[PDB]
Amino acid sequence: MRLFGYARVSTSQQSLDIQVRALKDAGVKANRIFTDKASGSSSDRKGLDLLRMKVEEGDVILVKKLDRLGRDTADMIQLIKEFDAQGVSIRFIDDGISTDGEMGKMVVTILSAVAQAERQRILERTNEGRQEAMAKGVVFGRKRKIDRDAVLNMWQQGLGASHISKTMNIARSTVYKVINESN
Amino acid sequence: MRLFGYARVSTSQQSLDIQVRALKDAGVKANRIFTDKASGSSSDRKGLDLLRMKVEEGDVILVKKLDRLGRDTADMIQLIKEFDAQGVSIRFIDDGISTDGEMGKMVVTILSAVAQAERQRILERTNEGRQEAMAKGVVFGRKRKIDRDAVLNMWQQGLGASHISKTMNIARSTVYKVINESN
DNA sequence: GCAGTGTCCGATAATTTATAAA
DNA sequence: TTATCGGACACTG
DNA sequence: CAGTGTCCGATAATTTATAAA
DNA sequence: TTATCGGACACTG
Repeated sequence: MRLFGYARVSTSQQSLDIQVRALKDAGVKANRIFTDKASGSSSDRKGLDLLRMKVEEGDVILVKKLDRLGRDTADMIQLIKEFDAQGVSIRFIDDGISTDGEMGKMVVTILSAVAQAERQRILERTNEGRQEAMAKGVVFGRKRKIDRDAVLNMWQQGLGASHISKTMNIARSTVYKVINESN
Repeated sequence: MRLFGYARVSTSQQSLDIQVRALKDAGVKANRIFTDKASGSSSDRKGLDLLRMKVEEGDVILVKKLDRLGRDTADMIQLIKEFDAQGVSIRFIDDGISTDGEMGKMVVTILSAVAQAERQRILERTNEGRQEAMAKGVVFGRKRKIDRDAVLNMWQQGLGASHISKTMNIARSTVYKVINESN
């Protein structure tokens, strides 16, 4: 049937070639193969997108390794679930992991699980660690740098908010805010 | 064959009983259940080291979920690899996953697929800055702390290495390292 | 003839680069 | 998360 | 209009964690 | 990856 191949790389066009050539080894059609660069689950999906819409059911997507499907293991899982529901099977060449055949159903269910767990593992640790950091008094956020004392002084000296901004090179909002926030 | 149970515990004993109860609700004999309070600090696992010994080929171990059988994915990988070769299988109740014979191999493959996959992704991304910045000239590594000037002075003053270390709380070796750096 | 002296590594330690959330 | 612009949305004058 | 002062969404800069070098 | 630490050898005063 229609066989497709997905590749992706951060910057290394070289690492991409290696994938693409390894993909062709099984799936010859380069028009079907869809590559990507500038990795990002926050915005990068373009190439994969052309793949999505072209891929009908009973199709096979060939990837080189798990680390080539999505930026975050989460993303990868999301796609796997996606294509699967549409009836498309993803087969990771090197890893020998496939989402079709008898294994299929279980492979995906295992995939989602091992991933399910790690997401918690890291979250738990972040929460746990942010708590202690907080208890210790660790201050989060942008370290104040505005010379709040200066803004206040000038203001006391009959100066105008506008001047305090124009000469200090800060926004009127922070100037008024500094004054207003203070006790 | 025997039906055994296992439970790694988060926090402590209080969280435990809930897991030990679920396994009883599953069917494990209330005395054929093994628990481990997640020590964290050291790699010991007393209850588990018992299970690993009472089990003989054919047995079955039941456990609530993947992250209740191991700490880090890598622990599960080999831990499972052990139970498998030994002919023992494990069932992750709330996951459907079972290392039943061949499956065992498939479960571990995923575990080591996602672990290196997630690893590669992260190294993939930082790789940009790691090389760019490195070439650029940013200084990498631990910030220097020992007062090298004072060190070399004492040395230039005729004071021996043993004195320098004692006097400024530095490691004697460091006295030498600092002395050799460019001198 | 008990601390000091160097030369050398294996442990910890600290930090950098990037991203995800917060 | 927290701090800082970046204007927009009024008002009195 | 243009001098204030107000309020808010959209950026910045940081902190925790991840992982490795 | 670079910094420091804590010791180890094999001697040296």
